[PDB]
Amino acid sequence: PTACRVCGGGVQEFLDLGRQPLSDRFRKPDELDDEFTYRLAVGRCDSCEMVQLTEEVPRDLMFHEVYPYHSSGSSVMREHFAMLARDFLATELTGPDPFIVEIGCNDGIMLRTIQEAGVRHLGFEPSSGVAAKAREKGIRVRTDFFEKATADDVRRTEGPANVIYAANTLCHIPYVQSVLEGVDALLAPDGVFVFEDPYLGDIVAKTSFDQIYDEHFFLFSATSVQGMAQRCGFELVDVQRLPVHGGEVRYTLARQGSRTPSAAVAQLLAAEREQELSDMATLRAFAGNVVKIRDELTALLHRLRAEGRSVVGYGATAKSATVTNFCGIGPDLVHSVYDTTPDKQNRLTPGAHIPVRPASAFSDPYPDYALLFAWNHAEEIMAKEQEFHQAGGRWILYVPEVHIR
Ligand SMILES: C[S@@+](CC[C@H](N)C(=O)[O-])C[C@H]1O[C@@H](n2cnc3c(N)ncnc32)[C@H](O)[C@@H]1O
Ligand SMILES: Cc1cn([C@H]2C[C@H](O)[C@@H](COP(=O)(O)O)O2)c(=O)[nH]c1=O
Ligand SMILES: [Zn+2]
Repeated sequence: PTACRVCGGGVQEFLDLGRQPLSDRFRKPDELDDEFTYRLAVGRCDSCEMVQLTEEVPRDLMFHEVYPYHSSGSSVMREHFAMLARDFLATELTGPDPFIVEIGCNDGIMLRTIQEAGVRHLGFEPSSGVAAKAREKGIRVRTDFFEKATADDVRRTEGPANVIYAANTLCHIPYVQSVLEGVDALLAPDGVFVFEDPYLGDIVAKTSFDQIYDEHFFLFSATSVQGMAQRCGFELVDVQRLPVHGGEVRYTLARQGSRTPSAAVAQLLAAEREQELSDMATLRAFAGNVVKIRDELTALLHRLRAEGRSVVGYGATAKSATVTNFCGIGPDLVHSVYDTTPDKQNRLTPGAHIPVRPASAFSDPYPDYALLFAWNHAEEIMAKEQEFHQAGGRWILYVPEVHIR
């Protein structure tokens, strides 16, 4: 039985996705077929209701020099984060000498807008290759994990931060207590710690189990985040639901009693409690639907092969590692996955070993079907690939249900 990373309570498992590889390791075709594996399973803490994995992968195995995810590969997410930055610049960073720290700045997608406004900032990005992309934009970055000690070091030399922001990063961090202690050390007394990550409500609603993989340790909800804040000295004071990444919530934490929570916080809490979001029965129902999706997706893929129709995938997401390894999908059923990230191209997907090719290679003559792993980017992708669909090529989706369109 595993101890909750937030409160030490007991965590009860509800979903076992089996042996999985690291999601963001893309091997050259000639490399030895040996990968690190671990058991991917998800549970819910009994005391604070935090939904979390039952095995941690060590951080250095995931985040390192060759971490391959480039945030700026999505035009939607570029606009999303530039607007968030402008919003901070108009609200929380209007002082005489403001400072914003970003945990997980990646290639600089959000901090470039802060740097272009002349505002003092620091990104923490432990994956040095993408850190260097951000530095080439003029962004100040430390190639370090944010945790208590490194936060202590920044408070000592740089002073208090008015905003600490994390997007798609806090959920990646099992040592959230250490992060919160760092935020306590580093945040101004009237500052905010704002983070946005995939939302448990949307994952349950859409059965989007591919949001569960090595790098997604936590599936936050307003209920669990409220408890986490409270148990660590802070207070959930705003929440905002966002469409990006399959559905997220952006949570705003402040020092306790310093600000009054928006009505939105109580409203979302009440909705989660009404829909019994975090009840073990709800979470096990989700687990049953995950199995139903596996069985229908494999049945379809095998039917398509028996009917002589060609199938590829689109988007070498980290998420897809869960789909192809839980479902047992490899190159005999999906022959290639198309992806815009150079560091992923001419490599093989983890565990399943499907070849990855540049997106520019998805062109006439098109395959009959494309399994859309980057389903959270559907609109942006389909807008760039109208020729495929006009030629009669169709998308296979597995969220919220297996269907073709
Ligand atoms: C999925 S990416 C998100 C990047 C970007 N914020 C976005 O939303 O697209 C998660 C990032 O978190 C970084 N990361 C992991 N652990 C971290 C930590 N303790 N502190 C800061 N960044 C961390 C990773 O290296 C990776 O670049
Ligand atoms: C938005 C977009 C993403 N991709 C790829 C880039 C990333 O490897 C993956 C998306 O990953 P993400 O869903 O974690 O952001 O899909 C494309 O190939 N084309 C696109 O238009
Ligand atoms: Zn707990």
